[PDB]
Amino acid sequence: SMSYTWTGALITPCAAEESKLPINPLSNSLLRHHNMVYATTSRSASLRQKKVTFDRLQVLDDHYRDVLKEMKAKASTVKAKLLSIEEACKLTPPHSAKSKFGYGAKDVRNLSSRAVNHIRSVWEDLLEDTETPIDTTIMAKSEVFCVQPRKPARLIVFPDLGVRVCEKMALYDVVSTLPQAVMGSSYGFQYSPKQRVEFLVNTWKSKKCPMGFSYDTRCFDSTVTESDIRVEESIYQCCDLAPEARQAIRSLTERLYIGGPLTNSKGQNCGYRRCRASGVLTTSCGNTLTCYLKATAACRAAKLQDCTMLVNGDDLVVICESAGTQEDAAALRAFTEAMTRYSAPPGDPPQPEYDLELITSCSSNVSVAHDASGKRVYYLTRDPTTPLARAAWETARHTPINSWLGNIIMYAPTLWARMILMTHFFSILLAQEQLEKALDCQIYGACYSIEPLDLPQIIERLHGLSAFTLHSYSPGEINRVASCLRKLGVPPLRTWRHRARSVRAKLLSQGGRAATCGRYLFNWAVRTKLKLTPIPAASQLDLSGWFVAGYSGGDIYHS
Ligand SMILES: CC(C)N(c1ccc(Oc2ccccc2C(F)(F)F)cc1C(=O)O)C(=O)[C@H]1CC[C@H](C)CC1
Ligand SMILES: [Mg+2]
Repeated sequence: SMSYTWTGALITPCAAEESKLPINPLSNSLLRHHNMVYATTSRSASLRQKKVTFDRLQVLDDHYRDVLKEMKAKASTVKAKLLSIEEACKLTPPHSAKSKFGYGAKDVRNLSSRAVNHIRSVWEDLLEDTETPIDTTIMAKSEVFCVQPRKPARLIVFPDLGVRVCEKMALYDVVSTLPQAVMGSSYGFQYSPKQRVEFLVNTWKSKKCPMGFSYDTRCFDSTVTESDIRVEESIYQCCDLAPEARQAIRSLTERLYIGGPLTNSKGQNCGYRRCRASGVLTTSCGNTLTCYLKATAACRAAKLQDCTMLVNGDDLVVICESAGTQEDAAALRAFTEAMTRYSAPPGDPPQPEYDLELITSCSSNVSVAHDASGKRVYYLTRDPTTPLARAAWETARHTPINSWLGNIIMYAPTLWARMILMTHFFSILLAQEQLEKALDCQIYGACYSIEPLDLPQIIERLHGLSAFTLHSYSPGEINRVASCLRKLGVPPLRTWRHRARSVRAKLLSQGGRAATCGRYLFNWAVRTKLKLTPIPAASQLDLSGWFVAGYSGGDIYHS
């Protein structure tokens, strides 16, 4: 069937939309080519609509059905718990879209009478009505990028705040534990960046002669069929569930997940969806399971040897035993025709790779550098273009989520995150006296509140002390960063080194946690190195909850 059907009504914004980077005194210090940075808006919604609108073709075979059964057998060991209204409300982010039923996110978190009672009524309705298509709002997503040698806006589809809390009640526990139980070491969200690197590096070095590839599915959400969503539910149903959880899942599947009506910001009937909605709680889990199912069966059809895959939502990376240049190419091509028949056609054409560093998955790649003792250490990195573009936008405007804070956490070991992101933001925070002020960021889609001052501990626990001593990066990594800096008009190392030394001196004079930031975060900027020993508060953090599952679009907040 058609992924989408349009009534002709337009995808409208619910307020003025900013497209250009403001000429701000602070952003310009970070990036000078401001005309190269832009924010996607509803003005390009039509372009995206055309790309994501098409009739899906799907042909299922014995491999598909075989993998499906293997997955179900594992789901059969799970027991989900069903969250209480209160627990569910607590998972709602403070900046979550307000309900249209007389209350907002703050009211939800405060367990206000009007939020709870309405939420209760939406839940009773899921138990009683198993058919009526639940209403969804479709909006053009606002995302920042750097122009290329422009991306149309992404389309987000999400139901009312009331339905969102209900999703959590019924499926939060399911989407947090089932993926790992069914996919094992292949589920990527259970890994922190260092651990994802470990898994990739080990899988790679474990092969006699490794061959790997990333697989980009052209517009994955739209390739998701009604069959995929019901199959997905068949997996969730293998869990021991509370009677009401079971019914809620059944109802949500038929009324929300398989598809439903689309309404714009003006309340006008916009169209109908028969594919994956990006803004629901099961998106990440549903995409991971579906992508894992199709790719696993495709590998079997393609005769790829000793396949090892890692999956994160629609993102897929596979590593296997090479059978020779020619054979590998053919087998990969076969894998693709197999994924195509499963309604998962390729966007970027897949290509075999024999150099781990060149393999890009989850927009990142493994690279290597050396610690103070000259020891080789592998870490995760990525092209810094988008991160810096977004850092500049966030420097000019206030935003609910601060991608720069998340990028510093996830990419702490990198040359670019350390030299620029850390130097730039600590300079601003210290100048505005806001080092104590906790800010929100996202990790695997979930929103977290983090105090800039705890970064030292955090970084040590997640990456190890070597994160503060890496040097001698790969020429490939160095060429990519330098290339990025010239393009965006970012000041050279010498300038950052000077700003970093000043930032550090001030941080040290404040003592306490600030001084701790100055010592560890910016030791690279001084010649007279300091001895970096384990930080006491480090081995006392509870970061385990950070890497359990993906939640992008799931409207999740972790206190
Ligand atoms: C070796 C020395 C002195 N060095 C580097 C300085 C620049 C660099 O990258 C470049 C080299 C030449 C031109 C442009 C660049 C780039 F634009 F990429 F930075 C790479 C390295 C490194 O450790 O490999 C360092 O000590 C860095 C260690 C990490 C901090 C945070 C910045 C300084
Ligand atoms: Mg894709």
